[PDB]
Amino acid sequence: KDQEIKKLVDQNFKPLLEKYDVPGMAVGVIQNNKKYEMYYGLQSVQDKKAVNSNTIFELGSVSKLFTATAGGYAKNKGKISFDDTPGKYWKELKNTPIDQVNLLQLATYTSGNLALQFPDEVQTDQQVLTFFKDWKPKNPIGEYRQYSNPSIGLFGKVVALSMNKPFDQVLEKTIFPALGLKHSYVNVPKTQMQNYAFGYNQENQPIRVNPGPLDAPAYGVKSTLPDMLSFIHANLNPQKYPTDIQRAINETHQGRYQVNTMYQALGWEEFSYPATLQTLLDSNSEQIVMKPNKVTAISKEPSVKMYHKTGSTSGFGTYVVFIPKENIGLVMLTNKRIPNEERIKAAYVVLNAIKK
Ligand SMILES: *[B]([O])([O])[C]([C]N1[C]=C(C2=[C][C]=[C]C(C([O])=O)=[C]2)N=N1)[N]C(=O)[C]C1=[C][C]=[C]S1
Repeated sequence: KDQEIKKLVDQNFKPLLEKYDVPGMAVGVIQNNKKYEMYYGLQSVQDKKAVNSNTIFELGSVSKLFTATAGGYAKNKGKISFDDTPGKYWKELKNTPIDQVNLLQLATYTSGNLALQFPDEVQTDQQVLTFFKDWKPKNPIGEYRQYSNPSIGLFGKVVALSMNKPFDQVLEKTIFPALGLKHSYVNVPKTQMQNYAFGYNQENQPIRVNPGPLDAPAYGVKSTLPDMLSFIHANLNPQKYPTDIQRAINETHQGRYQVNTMYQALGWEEFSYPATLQTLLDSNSEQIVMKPNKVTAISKEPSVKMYHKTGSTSGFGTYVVFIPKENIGLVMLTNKRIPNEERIKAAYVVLNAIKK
């Protein structure tokens, strides 16, 4: 019964606040089109402001799901193609070597040579433009997955160029409204700053995300629990949404390659359902997240799929998971990072106990 969802989240999520000294947490569940919101603790320790439905959290790498979506929207408005190259859109890179990698390989982290972060050195628009002009290849393109902010960041910049709008306006004026999101931002306006949580570092000091190269497309979206539940809703039921955005969403669900049990989609990670706990943990292992791994063609096309994505900034943790054919999903938002494995497991227990 409905009356168990609250209890299961208290048993599995609530203990984490004490175990990691997390000030504030928002956990959302959606099941059979009914939304449940559970709020714990404080958005701001110093203000004694409680987490609530208005609280804005940093999504970290969960922002990549929005970037992927924006990319799917542009592929279906004819504005780009995933076999295309950066040159067609960033006039300044037309024939250089990074005008050899495709928009898909960028989005899915399999260029020869891109790490997790730009070098600290790189910051201005001209330092990014020049980091990619004097970019030179390395690995057999397409063969190796290495998870990367620059790669999908560059995908994002290009998606934005094709729609003739800077990336931030593509999300706030086009993508967010089409998803019906009311309080999701690349830049949080002044009128909403009172709702923007403090994040907290491992020294429990209050912090928020710092400006960085191509931050908006790689990790720069902020949102509320209601909005993320609406995003999960749309992923679970894109039939009700405008046809452009429906097509964008389905585009982000298509698996592109395997790295072992993990299928890489656009933004999302995909698994065969039901998946074992360990399968889901492996997607966030040092092996998968930090090191290169060789990518194989999809062999088993799972009949029933599930999808997840973890995300962090220095001050915030996020996890989102959904299973289309159970018509369920879960969103966890914290204003202190906790281990990825702890996010994945609590969600696992909750969604299996409800799978009834
Ligand atoms: B995304 O969440 O996958 C992506 C990569 N990233 C960085 C971290 C992390 C883990 C421990 C500590 C820190 C810290 O204090 O900075 C970060 N987890 N996943 N996120 C980002 O690149 C966003 C950031 C930009 C600057 C710092 S994190």
